Amino acid sequence: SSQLHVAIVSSPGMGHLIPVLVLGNRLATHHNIKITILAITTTSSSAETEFLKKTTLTNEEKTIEIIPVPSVDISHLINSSTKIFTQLRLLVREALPKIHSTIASMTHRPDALIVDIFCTQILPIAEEFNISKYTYHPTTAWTLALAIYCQVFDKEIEGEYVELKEPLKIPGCKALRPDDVVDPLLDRSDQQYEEYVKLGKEYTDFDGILINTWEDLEPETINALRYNEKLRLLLKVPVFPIGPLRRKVETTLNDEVIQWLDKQNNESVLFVSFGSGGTLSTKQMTELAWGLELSQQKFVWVVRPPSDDMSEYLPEGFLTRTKDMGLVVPMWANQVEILSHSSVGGFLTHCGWNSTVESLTNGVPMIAWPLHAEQKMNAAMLTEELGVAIRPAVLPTKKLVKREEIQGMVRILMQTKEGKRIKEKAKKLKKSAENALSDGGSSYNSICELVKDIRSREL
Ligand SMILES: COc1cc2ccc(=O)oc2cc1O
Repeated sequence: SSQLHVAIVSSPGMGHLIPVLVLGNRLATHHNIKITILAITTTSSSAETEFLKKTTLTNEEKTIEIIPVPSVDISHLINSSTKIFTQLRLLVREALPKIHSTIASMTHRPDALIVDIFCTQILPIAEEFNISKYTYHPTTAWTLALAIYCQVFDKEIEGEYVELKEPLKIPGCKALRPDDVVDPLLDRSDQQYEEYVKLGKEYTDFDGILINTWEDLEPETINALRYNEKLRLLLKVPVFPIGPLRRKVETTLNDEVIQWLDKQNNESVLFVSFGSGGTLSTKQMTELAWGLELSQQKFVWVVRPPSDDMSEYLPEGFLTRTKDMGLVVPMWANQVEILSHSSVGGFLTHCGWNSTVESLTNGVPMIAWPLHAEQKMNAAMLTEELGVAIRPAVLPTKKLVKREEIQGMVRILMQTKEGKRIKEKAKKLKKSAENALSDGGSSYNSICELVKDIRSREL
């Protein structure tokens, strides 16, 4: 059968574009699919727009093309209380005219549209043009089951979710501690709550849902999404675990971090990074600085100014005391390259799924320090279910983590026999992930099943 054309729509931000590009890459190379990426961007001045200028919009063999789609300016449509979830929904809504015309001009219409979590409002455009439409859930199956079931919790639960004193029971799935609810569930009176319940229903309107997870990681929740009688009252279409999708390493030979790592022993270094979406209070940054020093472990720490020469933000004499023990890297690092280095033995992260996937596919265990979005659910999975992470006694967003506990966690993970058990479990998940993505593996098979659904709908 002849070539399929699939357009994938990314919402604004590198955090959304990159996984879309990774999916596009996998579909064009291993699945004979011609890919168009519709990369919705902000009006101006984005890390994303800079990326798109430095990179080429098309590849050698004309199998992938990136079409930047700039949104309009939304600053007049928001205020200081407007949450990120709401802002993303609004940026895509405002780009719908330009998404519509972009698709209209495509003489060879796409055989299918795959849209981001934050692009489900494109659904009526797919309808209008008679294009098969699928959505891509860029994080765990557990969080997908929450979004879809939330419309039930909304009618069955009277007050704030955060005030419940019993787990929320997702049929057939892990029960959810009220402390761990995703961000939009923290305040039902906020606009983003209703937007989130709406999203959970919009999933149901698609022809299928791709998930950035794999069968062996979440067998219970995937099986529930497929067959559980209560969830299937709500979800009528298949799910496709096609992950874990992760960006490729792009080397920089003269990278001083990599040079410093090259001189360390195997699996001896704690990488500490809260990414771009992460900041700590002044008080928390001080405790983290002291915990790292007190641990006497090797570390690489990506530092950013705190929020209530990086020397101003560290304890007096920090860089002198920790010379030879630790590297303080300012603002940014090649994270995927660092996590693949043989000297890295642990990762203190916020548990964003992209970061988690980059860690697990390198077999690196974690200290789970969730901050926002769906990270508390990710952290709960990594520590309670998967056994590849340790964590503070109390959520960092509830209580200050003190230097003593941080010292103790770094030690447990990097020195004790317990930490070695956690590292071995992470090495097993690395293999599970590799198997899933291999030819004939579960995520490979799920892509073939997706392609069959697309073809079937054109008969
Ligand atoms: C803080 O706003 C966010 C909330 C959620 C919730 C579930 C999810 O799967 O992703 C999210 C991404 C976000 O930026």
